[PDB]
Formats: sequence, C-alpha cells, structure tokens
Amino acid sequence: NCEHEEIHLAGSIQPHGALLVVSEHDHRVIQASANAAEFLNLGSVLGVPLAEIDGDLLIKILPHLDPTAEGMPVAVRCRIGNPSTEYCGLMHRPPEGGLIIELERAGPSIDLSGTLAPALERIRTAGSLRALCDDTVLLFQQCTGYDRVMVYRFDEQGHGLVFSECHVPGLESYFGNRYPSSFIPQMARQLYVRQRVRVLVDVTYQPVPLEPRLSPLTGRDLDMSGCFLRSMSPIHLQFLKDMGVRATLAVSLVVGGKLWGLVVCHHYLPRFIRFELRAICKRLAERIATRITALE
Ligand SMILES: */C=C/C1=C(C)C(=O)N/C1=C\C1=NC(=C\c2[nH]c(/C=C3\NC(=O)C(C=C)=C3C)c(C)c2CCC(=O)O)/C(CCC(=O)O)=C1C
Repeated sequence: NCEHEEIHLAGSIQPHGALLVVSEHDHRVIQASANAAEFLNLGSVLGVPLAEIDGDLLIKILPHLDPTAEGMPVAVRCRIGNPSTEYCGLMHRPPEGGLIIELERAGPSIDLSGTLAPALERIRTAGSLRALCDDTVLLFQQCTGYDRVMVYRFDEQGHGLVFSECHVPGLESYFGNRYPSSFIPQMARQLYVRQRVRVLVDVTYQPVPLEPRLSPLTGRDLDMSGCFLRSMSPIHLQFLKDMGVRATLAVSLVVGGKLWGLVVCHHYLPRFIRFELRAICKRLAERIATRITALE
C-alpha cells in the first residue's frame, strides 16, 4: 500500500453537515467546520460559548463531561439557529482536542416497518455463506435504496472479492470482480473496525476545511476517526469517480476483531442516510457477522 495516508487527519468535512469542537473546561467552540455558521443559521460560531449557540444543547452535553460516565457516542435532538431548525447532534470525544459535535439536519427518514421483516426472515434461513451474503445484499438494498449493493469479502490473501451483488436492472454487475489488497489499506481497515459506517453523499464534494486547522488544544491535526462527516481519501474518491459512482454507503463486517469484509453500496446520484438508519445498518451488519463467524 498505500499505508501512509493519515486518513483520520483529514482536516475537513463533507458539506452536508456541520462540525463543532467544544472545550471541556470552558464550553466554547474552539474549532468548527468553516460552513458551520451558514449551516446552522448563526452569525458566528468560533469562540462562542455553547450557551450562546444553544442553551438546551449545553444542558444535554454537561453530564457527558463526567469522566466516570461519559456515555458517548450519543445522538441528541436539538434545535439551533435563528430561524430555528431541528438537528441530530452526533457527539463523541476523541482522546484529545475537546468534544466533537457533528450536526445533520433532521429530515424525513426511510420507513422499514413493512419491508424489513421479510428481508430479515430470508437472512435467518440462510444455510451457507453464499446464501447469507446474497441475502445480505438484498436486505441492505431493500432498507437503503442504493442502486448497487455488494458484499466485498477479503480472501485468504487479503484480496478484495465482490462476493455478492445486487443492483437495479440495467446497471453494470461487479459480481466476481477481484481487487488487490492495497485497494483497501490496512490502516483504513483498522479504522473501519472502529468506525463501522461511512456515508459519502457526493463523490465530487468540495471539502469544508476546519477552522482553525490545528486544534488549539494540541497544536496538531484533529483526530477525526470518529467523525461521520470526515472527508475521505482523494485516492478513493478518484477511484469512485473513474467508475462513475456518485455516492456510497459502506458498513463494516467485523469478525475476530478484524475486517472480514464490507457491505458496499453505490448510487449514481447523491445520497444520504440519516442517523437512525446508519445505526440500524451497523447493527444488522454485526448480526450478520455473528453468523459468518459461525459459518467458518
Ligand atoms: C494504493 C492505495 C489505494 C488504491 C490503489 C485504491 O484504489 N484505493 C486505495 C486506498 C484507499 N482505499 C480506501 C477505501 C476503500 N476502497 C474501497 C475499494 C472499493 N470500493 C468499491 O466499491 C470497489 C469495487 C466495486 C472497490 C475496489 C472501499 C470499499 C473502501 C472503503 C470505502 C468506505 O468505507 O466507504 C481508503 C480510505 C478512504 C477513507 O476512508 O478515507 C484509501 C486511502
């Protein structure tokens, strides 16, 4: 590889959310994505006390600052700005740098009450790894609506194989394609064992830089390992561009503490899935991983 890009130190986010970093000691926003004020209908954000941004959010955050019961990551409802808009705030604490709050607009979410059960039932009947992975791609297509869904499985040599695939009729089948191990470097795989869902809304996005770049608390790049809005490697973006893919969802399949493979979805237009469905997807994938795990 390809093992040297520090993808967790991206210094920037995708533009469909905003990112705030709050000091644990004084609760001011000490670092933010450059779009944050525009995104949140605020005049300014940098240097502003969280009490000014939204008092109710500060109240929600305070108990999480107890080192004996941090209770993060956590997803909280809040209303920010004037005019006021509802957001889901996804908050976590990196080892150093302060408290990170990533905000997505609340919006319509996909409804799974009539369609999730038949797909889950099918998974439950799978008696082989073939059946299980085929059923996995149908389940995730049915829950998410992506144009193409794959199980990307690492073989015994670490090569990537598109082991199962479904897609809307007329699109290219990547089923059976095999790729070098370095197309997903070990450093990336290691991150994906911890950060189990990634959503790339538009491959062509203009990265939104953090302001300032370096954390004021450390003088170093912000650790963005746990940020759902993190900008992704330009090499990977280029890969997807050269395929003509416009958007992706990927969910880790973790077996034995290692990345066994991924559920990888492609869309040919921009696409976002909101917090709850990301969580559902993460969980489904863990359940499927338990079954793999049992199947060999
Ligand atoms: C030499 C390094 C690389 C080459 C060559 C390359 O093609 N990519 C290289 C590095 C990275 N890959 C990263 C992530 C990544 N790559 C893939 C590969 C595929 N996705 C597909 O859909 C297909 C084919 C159908 C392939 C072969 C995947 C699935 C991922 C993870 C994507 C995700 O989680 O969304 C990567 C890190 C990206 C990042 O997280 O920032 C690098 C540096």
